[PDB]
Amino acid sequence: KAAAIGIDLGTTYSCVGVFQHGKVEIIANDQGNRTTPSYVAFTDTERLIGDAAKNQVALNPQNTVFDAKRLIGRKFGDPVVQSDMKHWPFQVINDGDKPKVQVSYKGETKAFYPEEISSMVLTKMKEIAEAYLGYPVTNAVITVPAYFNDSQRQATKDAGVIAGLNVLRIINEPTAAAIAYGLDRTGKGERNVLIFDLGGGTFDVSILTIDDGIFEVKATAGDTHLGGEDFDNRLVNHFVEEFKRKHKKDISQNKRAVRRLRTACERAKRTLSSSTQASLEIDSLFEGIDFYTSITRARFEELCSDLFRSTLEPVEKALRDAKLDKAQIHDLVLVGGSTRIPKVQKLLQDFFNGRDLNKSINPDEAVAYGAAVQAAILMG
Ligand SMILES: Nc1ncnc2c1ncn2[C@@H]1O[C@H](COP(=O)(O)OP(=O)(O)O)[C@@H](O)[C@H]1O
Ligand SMILES: [Cl-]
Ligand SMILES: [K+]
Repeated sequence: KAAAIGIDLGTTYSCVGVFQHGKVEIIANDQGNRTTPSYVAFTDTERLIGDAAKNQVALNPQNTVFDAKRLIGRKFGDPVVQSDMKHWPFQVINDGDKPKVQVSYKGETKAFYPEEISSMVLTKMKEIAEAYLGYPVTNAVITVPAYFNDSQRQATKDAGVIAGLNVLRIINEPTAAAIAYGLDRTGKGERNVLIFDLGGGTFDVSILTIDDGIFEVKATAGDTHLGGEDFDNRLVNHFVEEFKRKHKKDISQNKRAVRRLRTACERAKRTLSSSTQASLEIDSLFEGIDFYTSITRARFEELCSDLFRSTLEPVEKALRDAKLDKAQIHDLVLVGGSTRIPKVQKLLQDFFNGRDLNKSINPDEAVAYGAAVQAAILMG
């Protein structure tokens, strides 16, 4: 009787939807946000999840955990883990070749498996859904990247079970986005679909063939370390330089000032997707000095031009691997918040010689939307 939910357990943001009464609704959290940071923070007094966790990241970098999706289902000695560890402010330890994130909580050293951290994010998403529906939720579909292996899939399912969910199915992110657009509904005959997923930390291109509702992954490409965070970073460096020029002071070694500037850059970037200019207004950025400035859409595009253009070669690669021409792609689907950037849409559309882009569902919601459809299907 309770509706089942669909959860996009994102690298940087998660999203939850529900299909009922003939339609999907993506559910807003307590702050009114339709996506929620995949962040968990531990303090002297509480555990914070989502917006509350991300909103104190500058204050508490050692104990604010993110990127758990990069660890989940991996062994400590996995080269990906050993590489990624070098760039996180939190500690990762080895418990019998399994990674654990080590933090301080309520004055004590504690360590958590990645699936435990992800379970906390999942608990938040479940609670968001429950506040909207007015009752406890017990069934969910959760999504994962197409490239996830059996261990990563099981660890993700385990995160759900820890969160108190019966996991109806673990399905691929690109498949979920296809389902969102009802591309699973055609009968006999192949339909080739390209999913272009540029999120906060990763870029995934998937080519799917759908034939009578059956999905085959034909090709995957991309970069697991290219996303919106890199665009924020280009803005950060730009403004660090601007602050140096205006005040003859370098803020780069002040972790707090840099992180606060980063937050302000992410906000301005979002504004630039719908406006041609954005203002930044940081109070007491550095040594009580305020930073009140502006950024145009064109300047932002300039600062990121190589990164935006770099998304096209993985499309070329995926097409080659799938042995398909551009014209053989029936549908182009935008996934990931970064695909809201007008210049990114232009690049992809131009590459496809003027083709329609499927973008009527907010790209940062498409995966949750499809997961919610599938959850309702599996419930019957
Ligand atoms: N309107 C927007 N314009 C540009 N970038 C956006 C916009 N909305 C969200 N983003 C970016 O999307 C990225 C997050 O992508 P999302 O699809 O929510 O999940 P994930 O990062 O988990 O793949 C972040 O870099 C965020 O700043
Ligand atoms: Cl262009
Ligand atoms: K996401």
